[PDB]
Amino acid sequence: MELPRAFGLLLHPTSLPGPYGVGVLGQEARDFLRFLKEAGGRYWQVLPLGPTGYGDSPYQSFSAFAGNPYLIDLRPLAERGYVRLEDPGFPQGRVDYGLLYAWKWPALKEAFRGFKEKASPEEREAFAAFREREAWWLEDYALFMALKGAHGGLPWNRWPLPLRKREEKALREAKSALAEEVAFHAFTQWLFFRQWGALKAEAEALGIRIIGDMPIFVAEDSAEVWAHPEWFHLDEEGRPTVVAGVPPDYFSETGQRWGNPLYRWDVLEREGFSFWIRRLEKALELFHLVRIDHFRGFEAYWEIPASCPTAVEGRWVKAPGEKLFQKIQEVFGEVPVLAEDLGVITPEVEALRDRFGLPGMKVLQFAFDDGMENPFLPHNYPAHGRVVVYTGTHDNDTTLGWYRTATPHEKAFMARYLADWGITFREEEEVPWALMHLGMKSVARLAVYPVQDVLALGSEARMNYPGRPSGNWAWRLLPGELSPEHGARLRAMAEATERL
Ligand SMILES: [Cl-]
Ligand SMILES: [Hg+2]
Repeated sequence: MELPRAFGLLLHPTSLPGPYGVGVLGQEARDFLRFLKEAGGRYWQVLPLGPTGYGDSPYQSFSAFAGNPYLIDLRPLAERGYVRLEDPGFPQGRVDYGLLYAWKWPALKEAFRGFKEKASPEEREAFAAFREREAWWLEDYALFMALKGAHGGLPWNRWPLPLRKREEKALREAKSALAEEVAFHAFTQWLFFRQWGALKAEAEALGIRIIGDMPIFVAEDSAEVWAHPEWFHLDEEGRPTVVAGVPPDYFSETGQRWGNPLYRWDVLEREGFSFWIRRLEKALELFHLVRIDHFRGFEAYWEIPASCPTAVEGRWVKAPGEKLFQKIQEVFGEVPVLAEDLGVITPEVEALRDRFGLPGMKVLQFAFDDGMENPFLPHNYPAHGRVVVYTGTHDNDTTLGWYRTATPHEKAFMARYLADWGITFREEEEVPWALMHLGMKSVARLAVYPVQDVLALGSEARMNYPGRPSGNWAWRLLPGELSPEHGARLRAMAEATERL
């Protein structure tokens, strides 16, 4: 794909400032887009937007199609008198998922009662129309969530057999018996996509394109795995016989075991990869470009025996990436995908990536731990510049935090390299800005930076720490923290690098 020479910012919606414990798709989101436009930015990147479970991770959703109910702005509903909102004492600059869980779900249920009581016939018909439209995934999702409250939050593969194996009868009775709870979940979905649709229109009016994110593998306990067990490696009991992960490296002698269920690609191939065509169809309705996590998994993936706690006993299994993307290109006539090609990737992966003109990634935090041959250093970027450069991703520490823990060699080499590119700095707080400048001077078409670096915040603002048991996906901006001055700095930098 032909990307214009520009820049953008990375910011998950939950991180937006505002009342009631979590960023939502409302005024503050619109204010952020306005800020981005004022700063001359043309891209906004977010993480997966579906419903989360234990861990609060956007990469382990109960559904690959649903929207996250925690992102719904309740104020518009409160204005129509559907609900009353109170602040139980939400913390500052961070999401407390426990309080959020305890307060938002009851509020959403309350709003639905208000709706069924005061909603106008128009709204009621719009809601009904929405349900008929998204039926292909919404019926399974809503019933899925409803059945969870009927079975103590148990995963689907632990529900009674009739429900687990989706016997037509059991499902008919369930929907009828839980009809009001099922309508509740579809209601949360209706408000989500409605509010995201309005926000997307606002971005487009401001000349901003949204970069979405989707994990290559879905979660084990999700509506789509429950409704299509045939597409995954499960046993007759609905349990994964194998799970996703990566082989042992110079870092993790045990490798990584993510636990995600694996696709039966052969089965998917015969069905024209319908599941994936649907994932892309939905993504294209929410974003302008979509990045796919662990992209190498389309060429080959590490298969791990589900019984094992580690990854040491796995094996590489080839996947039909070439056929999949040929299909994607057929249906959509374009592959608006950004490949997350970090880590160990082979020439086969590169060929698949460049074959469909998919942009790769470059992370500056990883460019100074070696020599000048480091592929993350700007002078080694491909001539066509079809890549996106970041200071750091959502999985890395903020750039300031990274610098404070960096090795003397990385720090000295980074200082010399920058100087070689005409960039200079005096204090640590300026390192994030120095690196953003380096990325903007590069040949990379897009430079996207996490808001934490624009603010030059430390490790306390890290979004996700792979391995750390808690405190992830919680950071939030404070009201007014992102000032117009910050915007003017970004604008001037973009202006000096032909990215305006
Ligand atoms: Cl991630
Ligand atoms: Hg990941």
